[PDB]
Amino acid sequence: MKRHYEAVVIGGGIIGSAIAYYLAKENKNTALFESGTMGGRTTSAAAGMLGAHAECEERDAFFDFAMHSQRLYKGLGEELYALSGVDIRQHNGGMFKLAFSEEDVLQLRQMDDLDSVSWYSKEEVLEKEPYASGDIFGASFIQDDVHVEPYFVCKAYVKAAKMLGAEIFEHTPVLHVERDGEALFIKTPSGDVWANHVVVASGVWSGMFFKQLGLNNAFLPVKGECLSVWNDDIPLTKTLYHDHCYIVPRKSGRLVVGATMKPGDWSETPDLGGLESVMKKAKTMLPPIQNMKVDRFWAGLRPGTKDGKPYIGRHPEDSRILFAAGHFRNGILLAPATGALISDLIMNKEVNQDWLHAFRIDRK
Amino acid sequence: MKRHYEAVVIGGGIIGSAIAYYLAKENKNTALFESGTMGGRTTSAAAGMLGAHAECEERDAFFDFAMHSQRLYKGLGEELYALSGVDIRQHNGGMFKLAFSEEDVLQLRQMDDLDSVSWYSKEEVLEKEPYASGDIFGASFIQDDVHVEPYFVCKAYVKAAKMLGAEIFEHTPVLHVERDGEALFIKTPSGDVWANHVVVASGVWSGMFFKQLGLNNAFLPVKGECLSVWNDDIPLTKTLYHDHCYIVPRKSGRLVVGATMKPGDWSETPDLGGLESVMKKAKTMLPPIQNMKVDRFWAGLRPGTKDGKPYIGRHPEDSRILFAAGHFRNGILLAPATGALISDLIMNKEVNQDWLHAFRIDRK
Amino acid sequence: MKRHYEAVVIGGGIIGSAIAYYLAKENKNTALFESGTMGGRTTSAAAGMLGAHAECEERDAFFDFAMHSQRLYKGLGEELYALSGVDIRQHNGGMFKLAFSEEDVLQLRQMDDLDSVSWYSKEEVLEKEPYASGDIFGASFIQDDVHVEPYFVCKAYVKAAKMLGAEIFEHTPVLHVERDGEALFIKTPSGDVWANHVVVASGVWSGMFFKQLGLNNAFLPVKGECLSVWNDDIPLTKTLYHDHCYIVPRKSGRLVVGATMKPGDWSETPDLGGLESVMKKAKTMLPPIQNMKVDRFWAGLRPGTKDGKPYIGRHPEDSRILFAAGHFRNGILLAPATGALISDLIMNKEVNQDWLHAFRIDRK
Amino acid sequence: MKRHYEAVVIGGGIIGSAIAYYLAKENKNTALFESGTMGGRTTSAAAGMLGAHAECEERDAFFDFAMHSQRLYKGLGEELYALSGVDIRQHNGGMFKLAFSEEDVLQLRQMDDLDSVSWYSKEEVLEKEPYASGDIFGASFIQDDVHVEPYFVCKAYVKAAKMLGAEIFEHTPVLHVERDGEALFIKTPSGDVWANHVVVASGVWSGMFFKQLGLNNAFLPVKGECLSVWNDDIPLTKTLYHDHCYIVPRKSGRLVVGATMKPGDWSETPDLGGLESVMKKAKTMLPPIQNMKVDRFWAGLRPGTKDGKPYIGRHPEDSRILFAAGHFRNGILLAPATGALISDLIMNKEVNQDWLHAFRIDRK
Ligand SMILES: Cc1cc2nc3c(=O)[nH]c(=O)nc-3n(C[C@H](O)[C@H](O)[C@H](O)COP(=O)(O)OP(=O)(O)OC[C@H]3O[C@@H](n4cnc5c(N)ncnc54)[C@H](O)[C@@H]3O)c2cc1C
Ligand SMILES: Cc1cc2nc3c(=O)[nH]c(=O)nc-3n(C[C@H](O)[C@H](O)[C@H](O)COP(=O)(O)OP(=O)(O)OC[C@H]3O[C@@H](n4cnc5c(N)ncnc54)[C@H](O)[C@@H]3O)c2cc1C
Ligand SMILES: Cc1cc2nc3c(=O)[nH]c(=O)nc-3n(C[C@H](O)[C@H](O)[C@H](O)COP(=O)(O)OP(=O)(O)OC[C@H]3O[C@@H](n4cnc5c(N)ncnc54)[C@H](O)[C@@H]3O)c2cc1C
Ligand SMILES: Cc1cc2nc3c(=O)[nH]c(=O)nc-3n(C[C@H](O)[C@H](O)[C@H](O)COP(=O)(O)OP(=O)(O)OC[C@H]3O[C@@H](n4cnc5c(N)ncnc54)[C@H](O)[C@@H]3O)c2cc1C
Ligand SMILES: CC(=O)NCC(=O)O
Ligand SMILES: CC(=O)NCC(=O)O
Ligand SMILES: CC(=O)NCC(=O)O
Ligand SMILES: CC(=O)NCC(=O)O
Repeated sequence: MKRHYEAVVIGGGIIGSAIAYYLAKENKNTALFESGTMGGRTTSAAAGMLGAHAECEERDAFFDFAMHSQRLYKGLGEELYALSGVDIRQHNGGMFKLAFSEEDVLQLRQMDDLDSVSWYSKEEVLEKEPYASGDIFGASFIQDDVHVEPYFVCKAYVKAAKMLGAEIFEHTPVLHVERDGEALFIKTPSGDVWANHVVVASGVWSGMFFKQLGLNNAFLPVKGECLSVWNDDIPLTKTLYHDHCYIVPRKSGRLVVGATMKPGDWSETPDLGGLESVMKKAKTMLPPIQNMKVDRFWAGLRPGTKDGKPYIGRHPEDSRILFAAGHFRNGILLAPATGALISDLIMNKEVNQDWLHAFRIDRK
Repeated sequence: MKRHYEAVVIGGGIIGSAIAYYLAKENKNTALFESGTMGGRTTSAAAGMLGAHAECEERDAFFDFAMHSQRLYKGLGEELYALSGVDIRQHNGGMFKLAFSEEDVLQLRQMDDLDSVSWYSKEEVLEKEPYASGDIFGASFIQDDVHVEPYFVCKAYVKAAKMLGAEIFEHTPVLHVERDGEALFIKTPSGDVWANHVVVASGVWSGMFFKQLGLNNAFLPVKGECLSVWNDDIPLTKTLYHDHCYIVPRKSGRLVVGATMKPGDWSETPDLGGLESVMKKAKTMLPPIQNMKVDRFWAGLRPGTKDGKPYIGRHPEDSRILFAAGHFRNGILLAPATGALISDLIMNKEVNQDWLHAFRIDRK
Repeated sequence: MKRHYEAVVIGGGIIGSAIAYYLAKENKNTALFESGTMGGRTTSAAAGMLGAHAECEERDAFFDFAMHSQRLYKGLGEELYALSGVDIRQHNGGMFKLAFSEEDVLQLRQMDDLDSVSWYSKEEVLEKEPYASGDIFGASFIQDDVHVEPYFVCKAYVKAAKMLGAEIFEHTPVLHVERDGEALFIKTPSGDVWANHVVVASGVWSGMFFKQLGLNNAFLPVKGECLSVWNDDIPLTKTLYHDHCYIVPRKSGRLVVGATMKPGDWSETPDLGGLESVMKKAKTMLPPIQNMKVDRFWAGLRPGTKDGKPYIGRHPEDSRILFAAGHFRNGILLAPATGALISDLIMNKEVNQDWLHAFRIDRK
Repeated sequence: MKRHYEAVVIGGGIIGSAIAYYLAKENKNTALFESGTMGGRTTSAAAGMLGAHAECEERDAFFDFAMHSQRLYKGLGEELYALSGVDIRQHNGGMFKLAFSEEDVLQLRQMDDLDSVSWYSKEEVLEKEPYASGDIFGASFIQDDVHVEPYFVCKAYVKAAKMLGAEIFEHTPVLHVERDGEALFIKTPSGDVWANHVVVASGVWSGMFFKQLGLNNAFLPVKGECLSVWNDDIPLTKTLYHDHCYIVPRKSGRLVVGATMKPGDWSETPDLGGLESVMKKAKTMLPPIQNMKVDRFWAGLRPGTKDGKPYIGRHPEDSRILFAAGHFRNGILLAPATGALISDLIMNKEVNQDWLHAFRIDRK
């Protein structure tokens, strides 16, 4: 482990892992410190949906950043593979955001003004996905909201960053950041390092660093538990989605099913009531899933923030320090764009003022 | 593997495993053939309740055999331990068979005429188990219906039988039984053996042998799925039981929760709807369980028979062949008594004519 | 479960699965009976190498078959994906059959005259695979001996078959095959069925059927123990092969390592001595593997025949009954060719008489 | 989570757990903050030997402490069961410290003058343990160096503590300990708390607190890798010990084997080289283990200090702050004595000055 780097990334999740990749692409000698194993926390609990549309509320800049990030996923799997040997496992089936009420229809039809987003009548859906619940008023088919396996998207980025110089240190918790002197100074139980730039990408745990650097930005964990089953009997190509819950078909024959939302809960293991809730919900969307064999059950801590938006930007009082945390429900989707934006702020290139202002560290 | 044995046991579950023990106790040179690993099937899916009372319907001989078998469990754990080093993990907390309706009360109060079976008012129960549902009309406390870990009761018997001569062969499926010649003849992919006595203890799979020996006795699988959670917050000493479902506290801090009843289903892995059903049921009995961390989920095939009673006895046309299969819901409880009875029929001792007639192979 | 099928396949490993698929494709009312779960035995333990050049020490019928089957894999992945939604995870890195002595070189050079196969020097190997043992005398590069994940290619076959109308019955052991009427009669615990064609594809457990049908063909299990690790640090694109042992890099970042050769052992879980043995071997081939984190360990029973060759074809005295078992170390590779052969025979089409004679059921 | 507690224990491994229990027993409004789950780190990796005679190469204060702690285990199981419902799984077989050379004998004989410790000859050992290596020169029998299952004794302490009023907070990392008011101030992501006594028991991660409080005591992880097997065939009642390596027979039928010694490695999962190493060692001590089925593999970080001795006591410049970390290879054994010591110090009772000086925080 060297003693000085031009840039150091604190966090081995998909965010920090992506940032490390883009920096090493800029040939910027950089290192990354992960308290545990790469993509070992929230990142490996994610479904992997590139849900720019499905998670759309309004038409602000957040949505544009997301759409931008979604474009970035084009070919990215090939890029990282040729450098890692790790397949991100992309599935282009698309998504069916289901409607079970008139209110659901009103909400889904607000995307009529967008491409690759078309409305399907109940019969049109059941013709493509015969086993989707028959209680549907129809669904919105989002062709681009496809999916990938987050754990491998992360491992791909990391393995690729290494083959580009990046030095990755696991089981190396960063304990403190000293912005004193003329260069930044980080301390770990394995040693202390110097850098010209420090990027906080510790997910929901990032608060500690903000505080350390005088900032007050807080994070709230939003626990989500899921399960998977083996779908050996019915066909299911498109991802079924409804009210923040989903059933995504993996290329392995497994269906990733989930999401409870438990604010303030820091535990990372599923509770009985949580899984029961997911099982109950999934049956209303895919009745046949009740006969499928259960596989695994897990949980993750979504990095929540006061306004639901992430913090992606320079420290107000010190541009040498940056932050990329609080991607709540879209960390996987927004990785490519978050990485590029941080790498572009370090390389001091020109960046979209709207996005940069949208995610600024000092918000009302 | 020898070529001749005075007695051969076909089945390594808890039944065959117990029979092998008692025979080797009689110093009868015997061997056992298990298609897979010992106690690897239904036996290791069982909760381990010695439910002679809880599974009581009427007051026939079946119930007496059960009560007898329950007595046999006295000290048995010590006996087998001193010979195996394997602890059966016995828990003497007792059982609370809960009542949620007047009909439940009427049914439970029919045991008033028995010792170690007392009625508890709602308040008396909540005083002993504060977290049991408050919707109860009270419960029947069955002091003797305690529990053990079946897998280890089985391993204990087997390990003990070995230290007594018994020769145990795993991964040795018995393919056929020839009662021709003057001695029995069994065939396995690993060889053929001769014996003076053959005992069929293949659980729900025993049908094949009955047929082979001209008998028509059929078996129906009754699949049951369960799960376990970690109870790190509340006290729970007594086993909560209701309508064939239960919550049994293990000495490890885990709660074994279960039982769906799926007739005709031969699959041994839980389906999503099954577990959801168990989770839902358990919450009505122990509301707090919903906050507990899930551990594992599994399933087993209860050996079902036409009249709900097992077949424990000699082949009508050949006393050299015996059967001990179809213990449906009480295989763990009835092992000690089933073993002793079979070993007593081989050693040609005198046995209870009622039990012997109750479980005869040729029934109406 | 119907009462009559044109064809009944007994066994659901990759072989029976492939067979069921091709029959479904030929539009034949077909059913497959699997004792447990599809691909749950030997198939799930295999590395998945299409090692057609491990059977070229003599360019006979066997080698032509292996080569032909290897050819059939071109495009098979896409074909099955379209119908299954399951990715077989094919990796085209190729293979480096390492040499650690002159004799090794002499032996390995003998296949230089083969197409897509060429020799590399100790320094030309290290140029591609820098971390390969520095004690090698070079290696033969086999471009076409790529690899897939056996379990998924099996599940893809089965799923594709289901979509084409094949009826798959898991947890349905076939107990006995009867021939008396103008058709066959199969017996399972879940009822009986009639067919015009029965195909025995029970892997190493096929013996009982051969014996049931008058043949004495024997099967001997040859246990193989393996392990896997995570290769997060060094590059490895080619599979390293030596003395039947190997290191195959999967697209997940895992290295599948192995195989012990234990004749007559029917246990399916690895023992300590065997794993130590595999670890030791792997280290001689890829020194760095010593610092890699262990993932999993497992074992499987290669189905061995007296001559180590499969029995693929009709029953000598009944062309309604076919066999397809005993693929020692090449079950995965030969899956396509074996399935096409059995399917074509049942369709009574024209077939290479050399192969048909090479796999005769009654070999001297 | 309240705002003020008399005592706050930081760390939930067996040490902090024990401490929390004794304080609860002394009726002290106490809270314990565990970063993840109770006993989820090093504690869960330990074998659980009460090896008090591994620290007698010099009968000093350390040995007296070890002996005293070993004494405290008498009855501890029952005491914690009564309150927890958790069995600690104590096994009293004793230990055979094997000798493979004359020097081994010379060294091991030196403790013959100790009570309950006696020497056995190569033939007297094989009389008790027939399968012990035939290459031994005999062994020392330590009757009191029995074993328990670390995880459960930890969970028993915690549960017993909860019943006595201790408030345990999992998934609650303590970020910083502040001293300024008349009391201490602990900071967690889930809020802040005040206390009159803080006890640092974070195992190998304790360094950051020492440093936060002005001390420079360092911790170095010494990774230990292990594995387990099923011993279904041979008898083994005594634990086999040699050169810090061991084979402990558990009451489940498992053999816990191990320990590699890897200084400075913070990874918590075993690597291939380390496991091969452990397997090789075990085979020299118990040849038959070679044919046993592998169960699991795991690792843990022994918390190492400059002198391999724990830091147990008050902060040199603030008696409100205590430490209890760095129990290299004896954390389990010393759990009772360490907990009683810290509890008594907080209760400001009389304490053995020799031990208090042996574990001083500022050792030259
Ligand atoms: C059930 C569930 C389903 C989801 N599905 C989707 C989905 O379909 N699509 C999508 O886009 N998003 C999804 N998400 C959200 C997504 O998982 C997250 O937003 C994303 O993983 C966050 O990534 P991260 O890199 O910011 O943080 P994390 O992945 O949580 O990692 C932070 C990392 O920093 C490390 N760290 C913490 N403190 C320190 C320290 N002091 N020093 C060094 N390292 C430290 C951690 O150990 C960890 O490796 C889902 C979330 C959940 C819970
Ligand atoms: C969810 C669940 C909970 C339960 N809880 C309880 C409880 O609390 N108390 C209680 O008393 N009972 C309980 N039971 C029931 C109990 O598990 C069974 O009655 C008992 O395990 C049956 O034991 P067995 O030995 O007859 O059969 P099994 O344990 O099913 O074993 C039969 C054995 O024979 C082998 N075999 C089969 N065919 C062959 C062959 N051809 N050659 C060689 N070997 C062969 C099998 O592989 C297997 O090892 C429960 C069951 C379930 C499903
Ligand atoms: C460690 C190891 C590594 C290997 N690596 C390779 C490799 O790289 N490449 C390669 O080509 N090969 C490899 N092989 C070999 C390959 O795994 C086998 O040849 C192949 O799996 C055999 O497939 P199968 O379908 O014939 O049998 P199996 O996969 O063993 O399945 C037979 C099936 O029939 C079922 N069955 C049995 N009896 C009955 C009954 N009465 N009724 C119904 N079903 C029944 C079984 O339960 C099972 O599903 C390897 C093997 C091992 C052990
Ligand atoms: C392979 C192996 C075998 C062993 N065998 C034995 C044996 O036979 N006998 C024996 O006596 N010893 C044995 N030991 C040693 C023994 O395991 C340890 O000494 C003991 O586990 C240490 O316990 P601890 O509670 O001090 O630390 P740990 O058990 O490591 O736990 C420290 C705890 O503090 C938590 N923590 C860390 N930072 C924070 C924070 N900021 N806030 C809150 N919580 C935090 C951790 O997450 C963890 O729960 C063995 C060790 C190994 C590795
Ligand atoms: C993008 C998305 O839908 N994520 C799911 C979740 O966070 O639960
Ligand atoms: C004896 C008993 O209650 N068993 C439970 C079950 O079989 O589901
Ligand atoms: C030649 C080959 O693929 N061998 C694999 C195995 O059976 O271990
Ligand atoms: C002496 C002793 O118990 N050692 C265990 C270990 O730390 O590996």
